[PDB]
Amino acid sequence: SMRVDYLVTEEEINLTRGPSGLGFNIVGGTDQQYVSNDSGIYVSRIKENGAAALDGRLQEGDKILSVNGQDLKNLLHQDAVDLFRNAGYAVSLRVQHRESSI
Ligand code: NA
Repeated sequence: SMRVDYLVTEEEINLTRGPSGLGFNIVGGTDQQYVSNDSGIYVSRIKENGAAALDGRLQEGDKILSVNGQDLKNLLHQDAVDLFRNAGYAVSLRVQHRESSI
């Protein structure tokens, strides 16, 4: 049973909220099909000195698959925003790091 990937492209990241939030910006959603050829919620910016920045693992361009196990597929942009806001202090993200079609 493989529990170690040759290439680590997907990752679970456990963040804790700071005073300014989780410390990243998102784009995407079912109402933002123009953003990507692979619809979902993406990290557009890691905020300088914020929670996500200090933690080190989240990257700009990450696709966030789920928050606390809740799939972000099928969500409007605003519905994703509300989810993050509703997630409490500790937040578990499952992400797919950037992968480019050539
Ligand atoms: Na940050």
